[PDB]
Amino acid sequence: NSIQIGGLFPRGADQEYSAFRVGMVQFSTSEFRLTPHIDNLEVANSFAVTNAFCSQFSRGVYAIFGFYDKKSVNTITSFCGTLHVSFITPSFPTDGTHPFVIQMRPDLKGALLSLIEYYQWDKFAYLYDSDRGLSTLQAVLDSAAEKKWQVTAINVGNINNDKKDETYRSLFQDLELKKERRVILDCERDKVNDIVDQVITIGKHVKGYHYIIANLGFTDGDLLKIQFGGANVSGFQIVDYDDSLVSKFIERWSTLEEKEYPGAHTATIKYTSALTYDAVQVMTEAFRNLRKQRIEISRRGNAGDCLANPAVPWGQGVEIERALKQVQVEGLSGNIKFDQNGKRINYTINIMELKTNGPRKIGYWSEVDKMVVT
Amino acid sequence: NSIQIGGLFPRGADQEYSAFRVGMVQFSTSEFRLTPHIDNLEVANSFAVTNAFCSQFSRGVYAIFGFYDKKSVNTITSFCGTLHVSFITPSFPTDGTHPFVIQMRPDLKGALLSLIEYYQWDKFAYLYDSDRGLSTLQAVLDSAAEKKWQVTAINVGNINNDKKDETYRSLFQDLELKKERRVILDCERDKVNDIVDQVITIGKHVKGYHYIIANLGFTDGDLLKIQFGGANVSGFQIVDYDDSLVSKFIERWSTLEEKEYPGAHTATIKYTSALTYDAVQVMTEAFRNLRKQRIEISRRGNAGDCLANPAVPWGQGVEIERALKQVQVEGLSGNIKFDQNGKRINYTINIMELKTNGPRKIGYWSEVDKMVVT
Amino acid sequence: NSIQIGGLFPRGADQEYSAFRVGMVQFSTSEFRLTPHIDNLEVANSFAVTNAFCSQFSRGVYAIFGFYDKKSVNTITSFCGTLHVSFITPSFPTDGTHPFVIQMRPDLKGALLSLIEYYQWDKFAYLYDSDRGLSTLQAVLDSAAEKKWQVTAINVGNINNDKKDETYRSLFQDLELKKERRVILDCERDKVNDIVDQVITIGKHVKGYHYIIANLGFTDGDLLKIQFGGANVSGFQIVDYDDSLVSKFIERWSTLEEKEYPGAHTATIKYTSALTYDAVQVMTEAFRNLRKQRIEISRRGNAGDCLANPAVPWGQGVEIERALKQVQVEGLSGNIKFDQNGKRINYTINIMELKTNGPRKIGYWSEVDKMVVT
Amino acid sequence: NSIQIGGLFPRGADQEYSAFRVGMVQFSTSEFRLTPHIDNLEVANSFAVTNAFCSQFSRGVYAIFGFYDKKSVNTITSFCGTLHVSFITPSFPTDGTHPFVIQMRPDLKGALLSLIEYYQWDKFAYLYDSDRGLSTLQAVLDSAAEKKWQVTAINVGNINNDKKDETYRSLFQDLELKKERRVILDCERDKVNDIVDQVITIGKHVKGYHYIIANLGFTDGDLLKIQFGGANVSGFQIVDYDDSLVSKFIERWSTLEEKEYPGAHTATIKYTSALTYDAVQVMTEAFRNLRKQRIEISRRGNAGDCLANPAVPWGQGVEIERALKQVQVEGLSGNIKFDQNGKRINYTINIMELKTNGPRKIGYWSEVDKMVVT
Ligand SMILES: *[C@@H]1O[C@H](CO)[C@@H](O[C@@H]2O[C@H](CO)[C@@H](O[C@@H]3O[C@H](CO)[C@@H](O)[C@H](O)[C@@H]3O)[C@H](O)[C@H]2NC(C)=O)[C@H](O)[C@H]1NC(C)=O
Ligand SMILES: *[C@@H]1O[C@H](CO)[C@@H](O[C@@H]2O[C@H](CO)[C@@H](O[C@@H]3O[C@H](CO)[C@@H](O)[C@H](O)[C@@H]3O)[C@H](O)[C@H]2NC(C)=O)[C@H](O)[C@H]1NC(C)=O
Ligand SMILES: *[C@@H]1O[C@H](CO)[C@@H](O[C@@H]2O[C@H](CO)[C@@H](O)[C@H](O)[C@H]2NC(C)=O)[C@H](O)[C@H]1NC(C)=O
Ligand SMILES: *[C@@H]1O[C@H](CO)[C@@H](O[C@@H]2O[C@H](CO)[C@@H](O)[C@H](O)[C@H]2NC(C)=O)[C@H](O)[C@H]1NC(C)=O
Ligand SMILES: *[C@@H]1O[C@H](CO)[C@@H](O)[C@H](O)[C@H]1NC(C)=O
Repeated sequence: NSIQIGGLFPRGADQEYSAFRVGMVQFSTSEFRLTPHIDNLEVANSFAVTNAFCSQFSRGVYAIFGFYDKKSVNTITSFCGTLHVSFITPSFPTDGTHPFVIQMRPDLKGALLSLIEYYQWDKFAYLYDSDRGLSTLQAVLDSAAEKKWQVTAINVGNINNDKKDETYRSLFQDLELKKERRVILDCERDKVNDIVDQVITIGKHVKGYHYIIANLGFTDGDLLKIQFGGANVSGFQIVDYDDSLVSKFIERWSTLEEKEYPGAHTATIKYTSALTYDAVQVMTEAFRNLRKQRIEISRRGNAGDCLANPAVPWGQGVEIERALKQVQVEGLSGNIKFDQNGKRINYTINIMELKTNGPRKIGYWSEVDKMVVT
Repeated sequence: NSIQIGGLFPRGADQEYSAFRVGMVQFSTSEFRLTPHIDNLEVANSFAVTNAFCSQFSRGVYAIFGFYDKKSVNTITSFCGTLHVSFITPSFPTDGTHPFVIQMRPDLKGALLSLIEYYQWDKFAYLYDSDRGLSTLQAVLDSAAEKKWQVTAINVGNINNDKKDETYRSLFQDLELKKERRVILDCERDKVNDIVDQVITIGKHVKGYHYIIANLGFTDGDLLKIQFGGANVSGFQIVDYDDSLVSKFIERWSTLEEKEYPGAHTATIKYTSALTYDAVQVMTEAFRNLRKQRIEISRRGNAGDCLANPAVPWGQGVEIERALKQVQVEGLSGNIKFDQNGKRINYTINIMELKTNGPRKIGYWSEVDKMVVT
Repeated sequence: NSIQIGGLFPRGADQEYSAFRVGMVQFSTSEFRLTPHIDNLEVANSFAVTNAFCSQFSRGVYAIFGFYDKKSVNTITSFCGTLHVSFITPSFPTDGTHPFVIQMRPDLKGALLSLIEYYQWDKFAYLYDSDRGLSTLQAVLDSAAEKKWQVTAINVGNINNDKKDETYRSLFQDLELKKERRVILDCERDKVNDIVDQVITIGKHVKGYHYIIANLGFTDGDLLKIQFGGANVSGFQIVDYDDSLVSKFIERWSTLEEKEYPGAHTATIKYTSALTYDAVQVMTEAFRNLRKQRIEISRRGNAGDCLANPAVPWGQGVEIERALKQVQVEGLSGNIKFDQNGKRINYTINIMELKTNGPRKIGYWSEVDKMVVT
Repeated sequence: NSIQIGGLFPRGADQEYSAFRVGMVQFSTSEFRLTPHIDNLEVANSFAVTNAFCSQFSRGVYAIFGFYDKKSVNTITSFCGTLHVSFITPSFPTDGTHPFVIQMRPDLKGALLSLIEYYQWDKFAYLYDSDRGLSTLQAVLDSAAEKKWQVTAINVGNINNDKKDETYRSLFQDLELKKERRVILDCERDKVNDIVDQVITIGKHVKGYHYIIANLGFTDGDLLKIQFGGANVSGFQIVDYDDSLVSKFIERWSTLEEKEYPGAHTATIKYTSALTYDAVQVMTEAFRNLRKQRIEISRRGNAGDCLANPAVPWGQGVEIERALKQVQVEGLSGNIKFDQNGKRINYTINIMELKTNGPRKIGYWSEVDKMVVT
């Protein structure tokens, strides 16, 4: 027995594929082993995304895995919902409910707002980038209207990095003269590293400057540059480096080689790779459950073409989606459990603030409870 | 000759299709004829959009006309950029550069910011609809950050129609608590009509209030019910009914036997339908120029399917794009001129206010010259 | 044992006929039956009213039910008082005393004056209509003369359906010039609805104003429009919807169909039709009382001619009149009891105010007690 | 050359009948005679009015002359407008356009308001009655609202004569409490006589108190009872006794005995009787016009009854109306010219003021020209 699955990875995602492969070899069951097809492409390109999706659908896959960007989330969700093909992804949650999509990255708007309230902020600057959607920006603006916050939102995606050296100085001087020492960096890791590099270059990390990084990879990026800068630096993390599961996984990970497993000869892993490991775990758990329920979702023939009119759905896909959204498993990113929509629930987000000795967990955040200080 | 094009009209777009037929029957001549294949679909469904798009592509069409939405713009842009097939649309301009896309709606961020500066505002509210995009919201937020404004951004897109009566009342009660006198409505015609109805019901159209309708169709709405309220109302208009071309078009549009041409037997025309008429005009002009240039654009049924692997485009696409972007003609929207990215330049937006004797054009806005008061 | 009665209804008053039939079937048979002749006409045309009255009298009817207007009240009064034929009517009470006429509508002049005194008005406006007489206008003027008020009486009746908007806008502009915020509407349902639409259009339903609907049909109008404006809206109501009889009737009435009972599928009921129902009850009770007294009212022969000279009145008409004015029952309007002149006594008018949550009763008015607050 | 006309007169009208007979003998042309039938009846009884009208129509009359009051005007107007029978009346004009009715009494609201403005009045009192229509009161109130007047309107037509002492004493005490030295008496002859008697009794007829008699007959009342005292007393006059025609008529009028011509041997004639004489003149000359036009209008006892179903008119009656309403003559009232409605157009109202010596003309009022001074 073997279930065919599809894999989508961007051009430059080596650690994610390495983590997927280690997860496959780890939770591979002798009763049934997944046969994954891996397609490398430009995740921003919707044409390439739909090409790969239709190729996988023609191959007759039961659960598609892969990433999506701001420019392909719509087509991915639309094709999955119309064709009843389950999609598992560690990318940003969709801006609203979307069937047949398994969002494994927990929402961070709640944790970010709780951290702002805990720090008791009234006015700050929101440095955002349109790469993970503007849902966090909308949530911040709505909460600012509710709580009477003086938030100044500045976009950094549109400015070309060539000419974006004087505008950084201008807006930083504006913040300094307005005493806007509180900033939030809602950007991808590369953009966050670029922004903090410019911050150190311009010397805008003096005492009083409280930086908040709105991503789950706080330690995954570079923090040794502002370790002793005397600036309040905070962030969030979904993977805990203390529990036994992640400890043993990291041992088995750093004991690997960087030749056949790129991006695996270190101790610090990315939350995307950890969530891909967790996705392998949830996939094998749900397929095992479906097999144990005496349901053979195996399609007799090929699924056909995606474009073929009228749409060609299949109830085995709905069954696979139902099995996917009914799994409760412990993993690297914490407790894994989903709603009927596909979003992730029952999760804990560890909050840490950078100090001179290093980042240290100042507490944890969940959904059933507000921010907790540890 | 006979050149075949495509159509992606939405399901519920009748006036735009009527304007399309009117433009076809007017600009049609003995030189050549335009044979379109019109598909009525859900512009929000990317799967349906893809089906229609490469259905027309397999039909071997030369250019495509239609609409899109924030949930399907990326699919259209990627498909056109990859298959080199042009796409003329009256929908919102794409947030950035996209080749083989001709956008007929002029940008409104610059005109709106100029109008706000002319009115000398410092604390106002911005009611935006997430179902259409947030480019204008991003622009106004950046300007406020660079000009020290107090913008209260409130989303009115998630408001369902089952209880969209108390929601607006509570929203405006909160605005009154915040002492908000000036409001900017960045919504479509139906949404702004609902907001105006709620404003009138809760009696918030009295003297001392200001409203700015952030859309090109100022006179498209039922603006008569708020005309006698006594509150400042400002907006933008793209079609000048006092122009000879617009008057001559209306002279035939008002007597079009509405049963045959839906939404025609009236003196007002929505800016989307006006841009559809202008799109027919510009397509005819571009094809006439291309043929009169001694260029062979013969194409047979060799297009294949949109998901061909590898996807080889046709060489006539770039020449059609160049011919389409080199058109300088006059229409209902005014002067029509495109840049190297497909966006419109050398255009004029008429800023209007609402008075007790009807709307009046106080001035005009341009991209080379800022707001001008007459 | 069939008792012959008559019926006059206007061309457009169908809910009143529906309520008449509902009462006719509610008290169908106790010890006899009632046989009505229904005649529809223009109630404001005295010739048609006389023709119908003469035809019904020639048909040998015992009592007559029907409406009248300011230009047809005198004819009905004179014919009834000379031919000794009773006339039960829900129309406006006659400006004086008149025999053989039963006026079901309670007087509103006392309640209106008491409400004005309770609100402590000194300067206000009085929008009257030349539709139901100017008796209330004369009473208000006399009271103002005796209490040192400043009444601005304006007629809103002599306007056509071609410049109503302009006329009302000019009237309220003059009202603003005089700085009058307190307004009284002596109009009926349609006229007050038009005035409400116009005042909403000009934006004068906001806080700082006060309107009194001087008619018993407070909730019968469309008060949903001004319920959220923030201005006081008072009124009067004769049917008490949270009663026992009223609730039972509304349950039995909202279940009917508009196909067979026009205007009889709603949770509300106009006071005219309610008084029609109570008139049916009153006539049935009066004839049951006459049967209990064992008096033969059967005519010796044909009634004769309506315009007979000399006019000889049948003596049994006086007994019919006494039975009509002697009955005392409880219905929708409340305690129904008449005096020697046919007017209503021992009645109660429920004063209502239009709050945001809805029209809430604030007290009741009687003839032996002044306005009582609860 | 033999025409039947109908006559309606109140039970107690003598001078009007005498003037009717005077006009009949004075215009008894040898070409044709107008044989009248006189019906004496209580004009305030709509049934009696209808009976007489139906009898006259049944015998086939061509025109009807008579009077009415506020309780019998609608019956006459409706019956005339339905059966197409002309009706000449010196009574008060109807408050609108009523066909087939000739109103020889000129309106007085315009002259009254012109006199008020010429006397420079801002606050005064207006004592009226409900026995001659409320059109003058409505006009006074509308003009007061337009010109910022303070008018005290008090109705004195609802009181009896035994309680008149106390009622009028309280009324004049209230007038003194407002210091009302300027009053307008829009009442009938008996009412104004009682008013002036009570004024003399209280002693308020001293200089300073200004009285205006709002009727055309300022010689019929006790013009000498209140003449002494120096009090301003004004009034109107439609008859001019200095005119040659009026003097020649009254020269015979005085010589006529009282036996067969009641109320004739006097130097003063009521304006109602003057309008009766003018009515005889106008019907006679209109029938001369009809006879000279070569038109046969022969009617006899064949018109049937008034209550015929369906009520069919008789055609040449509209020709009677056209002859009546499209003519101009000279009479006691002056120039007699009617419009398409039936009201006078080119009347000249004279204005009289009272001193201790007696009445004296002040000026004249016309429809095209305002108050005139001499
Ligand atoms: C950077 O991190 C340090 C870590 O201690 C922060 O120090 C303390 O931060 C808290 C809250 O962030 C401050 O409490 C505040 O006190 C003021 C009264 O001065 C009160 O009005 C506020 O509502 C809030 O409770 C606390 O004062 C501050 N200092 C100490 C010694 O505890 C610091 O605030 C962080 N930010 C910056 C810009 O330094
Ligand atoms: C609705 O539109 C009217 C247009 O008349 C607005 O009136 C504006 O009121 C402001 C008051 O702040 C005026 O500004 C003043 O300008 C003078 C001269 O520069 C300056 O000395 C004052 O200190 C003040 O700044 C403004 O001139 C005036 N508009 C015009 C055209 O004169 C009204 O405010 C608008 N309503 C709302 C709610 O925005
Ligand atoms: C509308 O209603 C309010 C509240 O009842 C009125 O305000 C009151 O006015 C009276 C004078 O008549 C004062 O004595 C009270 O103090 C006021 N407040 C309250 C809470 O009663 C108001 O006058 C009414 N009319 C208008 C035009 O606003
Ligand atoms: C009554 O008549 C007298 C004289 O005809 C009026 O007396 C003067 O009228 C003028 C008119 O504008 C006033 O300016 C004077 O002040 C009046 N003088 C006096 C002593 O009264 C008088 O106004 C008329 N009306 C009344 C009510 O007396
Ligand atoms: C803009 O359009 C107008 C009208 O066609 C034209 O006269 C003008 O030259 C254009 N401007 C430029 C810069 O081409």
